[PDB]
Amino acid sequence: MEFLKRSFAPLTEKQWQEIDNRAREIFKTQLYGRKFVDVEGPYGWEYAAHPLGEVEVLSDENEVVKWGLRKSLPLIELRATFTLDLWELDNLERGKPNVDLSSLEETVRKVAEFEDEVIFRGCEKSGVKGLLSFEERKIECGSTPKDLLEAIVRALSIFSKDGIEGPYTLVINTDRWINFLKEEAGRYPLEKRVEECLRGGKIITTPRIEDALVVSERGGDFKLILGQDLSIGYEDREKDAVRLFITETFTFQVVNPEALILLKF
Amino acid sequence: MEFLKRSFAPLTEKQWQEIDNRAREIFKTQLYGRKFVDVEGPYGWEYAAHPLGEVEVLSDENEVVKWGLRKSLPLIELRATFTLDLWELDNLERGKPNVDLSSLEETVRKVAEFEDEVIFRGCEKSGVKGLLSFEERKIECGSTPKDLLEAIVRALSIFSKDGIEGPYTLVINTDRWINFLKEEAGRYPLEKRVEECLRGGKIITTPRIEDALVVSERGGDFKLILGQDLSIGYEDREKDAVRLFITETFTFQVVNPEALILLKF
Amino acid sequence: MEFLKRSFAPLTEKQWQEIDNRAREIFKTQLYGRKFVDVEGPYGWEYAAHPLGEVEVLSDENEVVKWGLRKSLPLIELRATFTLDLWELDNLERGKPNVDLSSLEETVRKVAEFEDEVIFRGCEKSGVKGLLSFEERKIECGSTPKDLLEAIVRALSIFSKDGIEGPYTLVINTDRWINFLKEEAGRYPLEKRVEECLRGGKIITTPRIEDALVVSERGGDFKLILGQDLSIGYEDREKDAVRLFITETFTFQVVNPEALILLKF
Ligand SMILES: Cc1cc2nc3c(=O)[nH]c(=O)nc-3n(C[C@H](O)[C@H](O)[C@H](O)CO)c2cc1C
Ligand SMILES: Cc1cc2nc3c(=O)[nH]c(=O)nc-3n(C[C@H](O)[C@H](O)[C@H](O)CO)c2cc1C
Ligand SMILES: Cc1cc2nc3c(=O)[nH]c(=O)nc-3n(C[C@H](O)[C@H](O)[C@H](O)CO)c2cc1C
Repeated sequence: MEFLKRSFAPLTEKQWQEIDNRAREIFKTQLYGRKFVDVEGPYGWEYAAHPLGEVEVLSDENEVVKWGLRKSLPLIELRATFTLDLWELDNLERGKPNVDLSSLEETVRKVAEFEDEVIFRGCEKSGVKGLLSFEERKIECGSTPKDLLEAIVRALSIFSKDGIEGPYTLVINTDRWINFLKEEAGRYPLEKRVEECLRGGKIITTPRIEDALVVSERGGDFKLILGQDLSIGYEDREKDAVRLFITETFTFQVVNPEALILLKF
Repeated sequence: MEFLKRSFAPLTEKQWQEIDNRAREIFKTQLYGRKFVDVEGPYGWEYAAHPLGEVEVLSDENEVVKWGLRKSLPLIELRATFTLDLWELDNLERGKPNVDLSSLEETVRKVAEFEDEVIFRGCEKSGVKGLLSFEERKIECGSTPKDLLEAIVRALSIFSKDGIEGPYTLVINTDRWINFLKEEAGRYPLEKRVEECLRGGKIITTPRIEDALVVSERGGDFKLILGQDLSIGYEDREKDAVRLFITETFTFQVVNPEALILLKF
Repeated sequence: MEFLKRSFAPLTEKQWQEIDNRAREIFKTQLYGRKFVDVEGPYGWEYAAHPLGEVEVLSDENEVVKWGLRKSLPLIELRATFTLDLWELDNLERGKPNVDLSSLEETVRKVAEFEDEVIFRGCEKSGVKGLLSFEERKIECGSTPKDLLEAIVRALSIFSKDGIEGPYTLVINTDRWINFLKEEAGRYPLEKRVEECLRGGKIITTPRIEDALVVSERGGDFKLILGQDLSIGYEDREKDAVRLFITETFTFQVVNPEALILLKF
């Protein structure tokens, strides 16, 4: 970790620990994609491309020696910067419990949006295809609370006709869930009725999408490949403040498209 | 504990024990604030002030030597007195099971109101700010039983956007709770429906406030600092009665304002 | 001592030692107050206030619960800065014995005046009262060498009438002492004659005051309270020079006013 020049910054260990503890808390709750996909362990700060497993033929027809080239996926690297104030940071040694750290939090939120955008909608220049692009896995639904229960029962049959098993999960918007909750009138609780038709599943509410989808959790269908995880480092100094940055390197892919169903309201 | 001149009073050990056992029972139920805040252990009868961690600059612009003063919070001390009757107290040795002790109980109640007043509404002359003064954490609500369930679901999203976690608690008035209970008609029980949306929380009913609020219980956001806990002592004697008093020393503060939400009906 | 960022400055250990050795010498001779008062050991960089031991009552007359606030003294913190030159400092490694360090010495003198000012004349905004403010302990004197000897004998009787004992000390100006020395003509030496009437005492000559005073040295009447002692640290760098500072935190008080007498010429 020597490429992050952390020992040339005028701070103490307590101040570094205070800065490190606050970002982990927000990253733990605002990264929504990492709750139902797989992660492949880090490879290092020198990894560059990931193989696909094919050949493209570039020679002509009547030649004696024939040749081609192999194919892969490139990785993405990012960086974002911010500033902090030294006299304000210096009261932690006199014994203040609460210190102002708002710019750090704002930058963390804007970084956390960037990865979910790629996981859900893909990147054109890199050659990545997202979860909402497979438009041969669609099912119509309605707005009454019983249409949802009918649609879940219909979807499990399509899952079983292909040989797919395992625990199942539902991912849905938030305003639609609130409307469903308000529609019912003092009946049996709706969350238990929903979890009975998934044979003991879960529910996840998010602001990233606009409709609902259903997935299976046996393992090995969506992969996120990491080279280096999220890290903080030091840049320079300007007369009363310091400048720091955040960085990461990754890519993503989908293997079996048969473990996914989309609902259209 | 020698500053309470308890060995110069004309009483026996049984009589002291009878007096001590009755006040603990009422203090255990009538102190409502101590159910969801933290307590920092006692420091002694000589503690005077608590540091804040800043400096205020009082010198001029072009001087060579510059100076200022440090800042802190002072503690509060209280005292309250009452009288008791000797011939009536003397039947405990002949073997009476029930003795009249009404003035003690009345004084205990009036002392217990005083601390909750400060915790919920602050003290101007000492420099304390209470829980109901942070008016940038407000949410509108309604009067039907489903508006409450909608508002809880809305509040948990605001909690998650800041990185705050942990078990959650609801604090509400008593007449409003009774009205909510009477509105429903033989449906599924309402207490279980409420505790399902808090993901397994609790409910606290009190007469000290007028509306509702929601808090988180991970630990370390509201602090009560004690020098000496509640104690009883002896003053003098007037020809058929004795005079006694109750005393304490404390202060209070709020650290993280992001773990609190107020509801407006 | 990590709050003084001393390991981020471009200097070597020999240069730090040369800088540290020169300030101690001047502080040892120019701090006049520390020769006859007591010192209470350091408490740390987080100490903020010192207790007095009283209560101020703020409630009304007919209330049932009465209350007040405790009282203390705040501490004073100071800081002063200066600059030094790198090429000039670099000849110490080639082997030069004498290096130019004049600004350091000038700043040290101006800092040393500041504390004696407070010890002898007090600070209004902080609530400190100095040694020259107790104007009920006065005695008239004259200008001949025998008036001084009469006044000392008169003062020891006032000391004995109150029960005060111990070795005694005289603190006097410098021009007046020179005039007294010039007045006499070849008699027995004057210093021995003065030290015989103090029963074996001492004499201290200073430029801080304008007349004389007499004190007793048994112990425990004037106190100087320290949080952090005098220290040197590093700030920044500007293209051929470096910037450093000096800091301290303290307060002062007088306990027994009966061990002090002032002489008026
Ligand atoms: C009493 C006092 C304390 C100060 N403490 C700090 C400090 O802890 N950290 C800081 O960066 N600046 C501090 N400063 C400001 C700093 O001294 C100033 O910006 C530069 O030294 C100006 O050359 C302080 C200033 C004063 C007057
Ligand atoms: C039979 C009798 C028993 C008494 N017992 C008590 C007693 O136990 N405690 C008490 O304070 N006064 C008691 N008194 C009242 C007490 O004697 C009276 O107030 C004073 O002694 C009058 O000088 C008693 C009086 C009588 C007549
Ligand atoms: C022969 C020579 C020796 C020097 N030695 C030093 C030195 O020991 N320390 C220093 O700060 N500058 C020194 N300087 C000046 C320094 O080289 C110059 O200010 C910067 O390098 C200009 O870019 C020296 C310059 C010369 C010509």
